Amino acid sequence: MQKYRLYEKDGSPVQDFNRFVKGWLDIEFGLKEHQPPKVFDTIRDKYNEAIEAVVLSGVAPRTAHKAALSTLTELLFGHDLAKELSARLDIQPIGVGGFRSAHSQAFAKNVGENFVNLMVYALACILKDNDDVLVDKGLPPHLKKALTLSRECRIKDTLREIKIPIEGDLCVFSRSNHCNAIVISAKTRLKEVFHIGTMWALFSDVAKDEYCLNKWGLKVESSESLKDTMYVFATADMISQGCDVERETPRNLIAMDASFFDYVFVSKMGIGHVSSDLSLKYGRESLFHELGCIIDMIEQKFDILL
Amino acid sequence: MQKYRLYEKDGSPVQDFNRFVKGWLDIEFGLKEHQPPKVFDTIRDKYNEAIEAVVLSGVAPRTAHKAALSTLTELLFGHDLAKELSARLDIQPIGVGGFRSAHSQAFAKNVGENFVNLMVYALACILKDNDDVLVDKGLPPHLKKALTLSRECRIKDTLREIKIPIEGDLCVFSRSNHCNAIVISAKTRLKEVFHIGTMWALFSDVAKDEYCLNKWGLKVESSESLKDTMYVFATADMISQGCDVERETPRNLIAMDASFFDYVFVSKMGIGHVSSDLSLKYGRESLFHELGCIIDMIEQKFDILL
Repeated sequence: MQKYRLYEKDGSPVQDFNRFVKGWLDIEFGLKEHQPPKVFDTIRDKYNEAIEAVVLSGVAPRTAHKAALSTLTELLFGHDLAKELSARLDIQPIGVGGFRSAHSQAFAKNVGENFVNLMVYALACILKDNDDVLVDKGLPPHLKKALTLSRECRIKDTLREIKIPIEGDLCVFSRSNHCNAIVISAKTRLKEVFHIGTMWALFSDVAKDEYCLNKWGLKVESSESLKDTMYVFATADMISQGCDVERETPRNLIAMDASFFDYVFVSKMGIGHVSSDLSLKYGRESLFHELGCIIDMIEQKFDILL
Repeated sequence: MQKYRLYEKDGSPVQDFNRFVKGWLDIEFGLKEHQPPKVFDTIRDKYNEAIEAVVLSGVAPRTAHKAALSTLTELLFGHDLAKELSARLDIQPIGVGGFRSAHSQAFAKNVGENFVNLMVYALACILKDNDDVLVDKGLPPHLKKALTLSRECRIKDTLREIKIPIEGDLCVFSRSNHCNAIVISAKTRLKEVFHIGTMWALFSDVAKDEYCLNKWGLKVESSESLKDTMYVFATADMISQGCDVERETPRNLIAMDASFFDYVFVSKMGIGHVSSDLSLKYGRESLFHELGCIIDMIEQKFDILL
């Protein structure tokens, strides 16, 4: 299998970036920076078949991807996504199928990574004709080092340099500025693990504030650069006591976790408290947005049209 | 079963506090603020039998409790604690026994709460003749409200007041000042859940800093009062890939989590990087201290002798 590289040895992203990314998830070729996706073939095709079905019904491609993103939880459950998108967009009642492979152990053991893969693919598809705004699973080299804090802690006699690598599952960033990015953390569920994200959500705030850098004795490569670095969370709310996002009002601890993120997206639609509108100008509408609103977020932030 | 109350209706702790606490764990009587301990009877007796055995060997009571605290992980595994304390203190090789009940499902389902119970009991025993410095499972009412942050977040039309209750599993506090306390978070293991503690460890810092209060739009009852509020973590390192604390050098993410706590105690002894000395005057010796050092921490902080 032929393998290419997304980034040059300096860290610069190769031209027509979103092409190599989409090809990697299409398994048209492997990549240097990434291992081939696992049991992603079926759900990737089921996604595209839904987009093809909706688009051929006069619906704009942007409208399709944005609607599919806000309904990815269905595709992850192996349900007929196109039957879902059609009902919402009120076009001709479509059937693409759904897939038994969803109920397999291999799929259930890779659903977490496939959720990340679905978002990367959906974004790569809509950004395929754009080489200014890029998308990649995980963080680009330059941003991963910029989001890495440092700390020196006393271990008896000697001193231990401690690294604080603020994580991200996927990233939408600018070619001319890798810090001008949207870092996305993704989990299929929230539960109490959401607190872990809040810690990272706080550190991303901390890394931008020279006062906070000093209070906790932290060293960052450049705090001013991270000014344009947005830090968000994306969840499928896949779920017992029920769900965490899909309810009349989210629980207090869940609400507080989402509040310290810049934005929190969910791949569900029709939830009362969840905002379907996203305007960077007028501020965060609610604690939870529909995942499709990330398109609007990308458009406004990077000043492009999809 | 007769039930008493640790706190009056105003919030003031009843006189001879540590007596009612020790009695509750002795199940001499129930309490209003606490439900009776579960499957704690066996391990509580096995603890005392070890202290009785060591003390009757000329060893001072303070020396016993401090050594037992730094070896609680053994008592939680159902091992012969007195055979362990004797070997360390180099007195007459003792046998108290150990207990089969450790390998029971009921004990395994309550080991997490019993770990908290063991620490509360051990501290209650050593503080039984002190009515100035108190110990209680969880936080006292006045401190629980003082450690509760507040935040207003926009939910579309309306505004949602969000509570941020900085948690604690047990607390050692002053009667004349409940904020002058040692808040202790306790888990039998660290793993990735330790990040959750780091979030709380950060919020405790945040709650003390009027700048940080304002940056994140947070309201606290009194930030100045929490100045004397110490926030620590206690773990049994009970453990595969091995342990997290019991190794030559703890993993990076584990180290960074411990670093944002004021102190981190472990109920193990003989670990190279773990400090057996604790001096508030000369600062935190290492990221991990022996749990027995919390006695020294209590003594120095509250200016008492045990």
